[PDB]
Amino acid sequence: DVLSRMISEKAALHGLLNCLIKEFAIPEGYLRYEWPDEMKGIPPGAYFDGADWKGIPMMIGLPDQLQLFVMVDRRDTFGSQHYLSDVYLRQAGDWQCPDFEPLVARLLAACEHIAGRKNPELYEQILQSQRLVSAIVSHNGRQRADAPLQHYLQSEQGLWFGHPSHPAPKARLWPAHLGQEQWAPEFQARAALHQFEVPVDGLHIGANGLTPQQVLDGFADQQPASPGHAIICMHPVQAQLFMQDARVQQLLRDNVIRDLGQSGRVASPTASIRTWFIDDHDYFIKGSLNVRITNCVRKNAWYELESTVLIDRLFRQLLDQHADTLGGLVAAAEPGVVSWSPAAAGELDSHWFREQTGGILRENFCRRTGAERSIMAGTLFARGVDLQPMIQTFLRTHYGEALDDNALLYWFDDYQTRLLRPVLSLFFNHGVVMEPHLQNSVLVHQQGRPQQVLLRDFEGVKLTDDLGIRYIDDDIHPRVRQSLLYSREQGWNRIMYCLFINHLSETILALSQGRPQLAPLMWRRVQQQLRAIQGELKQPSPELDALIAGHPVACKTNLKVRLAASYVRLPSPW
Amino acid sequence: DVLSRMISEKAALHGLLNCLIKEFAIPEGYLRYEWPDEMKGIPPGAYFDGADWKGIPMMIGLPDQLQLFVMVDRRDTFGSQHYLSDVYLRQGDWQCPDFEPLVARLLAACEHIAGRKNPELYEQILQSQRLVSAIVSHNGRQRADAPLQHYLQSEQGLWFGHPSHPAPKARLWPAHLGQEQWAPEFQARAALHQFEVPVDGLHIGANGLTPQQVLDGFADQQPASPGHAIICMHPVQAQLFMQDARVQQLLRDNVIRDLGQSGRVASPTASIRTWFIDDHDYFIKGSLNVRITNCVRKNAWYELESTVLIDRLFRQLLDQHADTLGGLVAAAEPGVVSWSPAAAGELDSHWFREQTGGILRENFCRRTGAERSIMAGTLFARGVDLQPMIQTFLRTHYGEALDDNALLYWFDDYQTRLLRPVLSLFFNHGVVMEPHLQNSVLVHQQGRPQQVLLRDFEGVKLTDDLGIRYIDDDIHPRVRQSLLYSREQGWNRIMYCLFINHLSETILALSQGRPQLAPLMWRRVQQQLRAIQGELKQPSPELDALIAGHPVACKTNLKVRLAAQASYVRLPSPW
Repeated sequence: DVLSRMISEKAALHGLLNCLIKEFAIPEGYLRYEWPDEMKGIPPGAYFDGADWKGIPMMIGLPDQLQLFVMVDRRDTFGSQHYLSDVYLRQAGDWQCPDFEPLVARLLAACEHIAGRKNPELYEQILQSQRLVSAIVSHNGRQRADAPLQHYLQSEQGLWFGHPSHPAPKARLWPAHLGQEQWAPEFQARAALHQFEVPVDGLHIGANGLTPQQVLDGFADQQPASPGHAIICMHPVQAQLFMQDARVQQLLRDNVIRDLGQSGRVASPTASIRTWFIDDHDYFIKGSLNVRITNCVRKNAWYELESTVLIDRLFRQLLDQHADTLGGLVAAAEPGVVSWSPAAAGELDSHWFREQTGGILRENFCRRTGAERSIMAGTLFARGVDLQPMIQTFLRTHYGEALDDNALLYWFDDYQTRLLRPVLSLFFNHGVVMEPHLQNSVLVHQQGRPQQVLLRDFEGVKLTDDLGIRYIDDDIHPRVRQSLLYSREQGWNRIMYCLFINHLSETILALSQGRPQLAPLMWRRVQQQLRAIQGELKQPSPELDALIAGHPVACKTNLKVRLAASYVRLPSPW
Repeated sequence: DVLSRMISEKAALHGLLNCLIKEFAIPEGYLRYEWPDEMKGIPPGAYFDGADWKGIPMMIGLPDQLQLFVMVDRRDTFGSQHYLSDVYLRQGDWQCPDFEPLVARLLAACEHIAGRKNPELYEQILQSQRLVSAIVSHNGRQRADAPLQHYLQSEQGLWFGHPSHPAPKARLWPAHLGQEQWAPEFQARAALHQFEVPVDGLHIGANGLTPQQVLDGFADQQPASPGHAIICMHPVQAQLFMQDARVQQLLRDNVIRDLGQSGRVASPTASIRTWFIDDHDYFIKGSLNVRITNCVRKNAWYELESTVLIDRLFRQLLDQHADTLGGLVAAAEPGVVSWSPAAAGELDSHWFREQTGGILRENFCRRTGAERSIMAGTLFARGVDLQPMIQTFLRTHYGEALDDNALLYWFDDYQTRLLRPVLSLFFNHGVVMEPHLQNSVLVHQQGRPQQVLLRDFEGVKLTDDLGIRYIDDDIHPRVRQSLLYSREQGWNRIMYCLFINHLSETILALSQGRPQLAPLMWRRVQQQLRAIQGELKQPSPELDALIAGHPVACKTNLKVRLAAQASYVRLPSPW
């Protein structure tokens, strides 16, 4: 219990450190890889192991004269490195190692002095998130540390720390009465989904390769529905918020709709919380949840429910008709969408009801791939309850021995090509902007060897205004079209961050933990892969040229955006 | 250079901690294996690695209202363990102090227990640490297990010295003579100092050599004028010798001549006053009237005579009773020389013999092999990376990472080759060896233990109930007196040298990173003692006591220096 608290604080601190390094120190030039002139306050065991220095010193000198010291295993331009000591703070006095909360307080105040703007809400989110990770580790600390990597659902239920470059990755504002553990994947939550009986004249159903009834069937068994009615499902927390609304109370009172309780399919929430998994079912069920997670209430709007159908259609056409220009793309289909609103509702009431009741079927790819062969990428490259990258033991078990350098380099090569070739082919050949971050990527493997990196989530897919746009029919509603369109520039900036900083930085760090020498080798292979992709490309790709040539890389901010700034630039690995 | 200093400061402190734990904490019961209730002051990374604790908490409650905290890899009755954190002090919240103040505070607590201060020890601790820094600075770039690859390198590779001594590298001669020119750790070489002396004043012991051959062993005698010979000594010893008005007077009157550093160029070995020459048949061992790690490293006249007698005895026991000697391998010491003026009279002649005393030890490396012979203290010491050099040494030789059983098997071979000869000597013949790490040399064949060669006769004793038989009637009373030990006196010293000085460090170095091996190694020692007992040709009730778990005698290194009884404590048995 003390151990779990100490594990959770170390993880939280490393999360915040990552943010400070990427979003401020590196781009503003506050970082130096040097020893302080005076070390008074730092014990020798912090930076010295009896033989040599514990890696490399890192100095961060902030404009309010707070200095931070930590030992790191490498110099990395993207600010990806393992922290080899406790963090030491010195103000304009001696070095101290404060407790978790006093340190977070001091560090945040420094960032606020840079940004100009203070944020007291964020400080409590950071503390709450750490407290939640503590209970997570305490709950899960009995099992093998690499158990999240053995089963697909376990990988969705095994992202103990969340986004590893985020100030408060487990911040969640649940409705007042609930508590954090109840609907948390990290506590292996299961629940029967909530159901409503609703009249079919209020239904809006998008279907690709399915009939509207097959889509309904996918969300809920329709047997309880009376004639003229269908059954729809909802997150049980969402259902309770839904029913707090007087419009819903009225409909219930007039028997227009019917509350069927938690009588839906028993499902398990995935890492994204509002998407549910069922083992022997053909679909994931993604519903609306009006809960603020990582400081954001993400709703699926009506126009987002509309563009899902269009994007699913697009991907099916591209997979069928344009395979030679998709770089081996493998993506999960989203062939069904449902929402409900009263037939005679006005526009604004109709938009509200459809946002509340919105539901999306995603292809359950496990049925094809096997649960023991599919791992969500974020968990794959995450740390276990012992704070070690889980992938190291996962790989050793599969290969039959402790992987040497050569085997890790080979594995990285097979992984990265299967991520980069599909994503960059979609973007440059077709103007399709994927969101290939760790949560939206799934490794399919054979005895540990990468086979596919399956891509997920049409919700964030965009189409470029100079190319991807042509897949939108002139007949589509303007708000849906606006919802889809990015500029080429917007697309590439997002791709830059997602592919290299969000995704492959974490992959390389996780693989190279005790072997920092491997990082530049792995990045050098990325550079060469990008060259090979560029020759493979059909349409022109000057952005790819610039990347290859060493142009600085766009980095999305997670802390700096909260003190506002949404992007910074990080120097290239080559 | 900052690196080298921090290495030396870590090694020094650990040595100091070894003394505190062995001499005060364990015997007096001030040591507990448990966590402090309040740990404000100790940073998480000192005791928590990210997953679980860094070994086991060690707390020491010092009667002066002080508390020590350190993480350790094992509980050990003999106070042998690897320290896995920095040391924290509480007096107030926990503190990690810099080397100098930290040493001051540990020493004051020990001075409190003893009730006596020793500020000269304190300065000596610092001086030792500062030399160790220069040493690691000088040698810190080589391969860490280099010292175990060759005999001379092994003598020159004891960077940190005695591991359970507060100031192991403090060599206290006049500073203007230098340190590094005499330091084995700097691969020092030097011509021995020589004097021309009249033959009428020589005192020469010789077994199986002529007196002339003995003289030749020390120095080329062709430069000697008629009626004279050449004797050699440590250049430092020569400078100290010539301070004395008696030596000044002989020089003045031309009774003797200062020949300067004109002698054989040789290399000091780890003991400082014994010199090595690869292509010569003998080590040269001189008197050094200087205090190095507790003792003054000179030999009195009766000890010069003792050496001769012991060497002669070993020749006789090998000639007749070899199969009662447990497979003994011993470096012969067949030549001893000293000088004093023929007309001096006893007090002056004893003084002169002490100063000019020299001993020839057979250069065994020549029968055993340079790449095959390793001084034991170095074998089980730490390299410049503060890791036990033996680990990579064994891995290199065994062509693979040694599994537990392989480590146990190696230990079993080593341990038997050390115990069998020493115990057979003690119990069959009343002969008390001094088998500590520096008097012990492993001869190995591709890492496999073949023999543990034993050396140094100056400390060898004979028991008053058995060893006495080998003392002839014609032998001077003072020589007889110096050799004689009670049976109990002899067993107590052997206990320390074998189990606490030697095998405890053998096991600790071997079981680094695998503390669960230590009790298994100690069990093997108990079994080997039972086996050796069966082979013994005389009663051995002391071995029954030991095997049954009797507390073990322990020579002190810090306590004896704070004391004006205090030379030994007792530690519990590891079985």
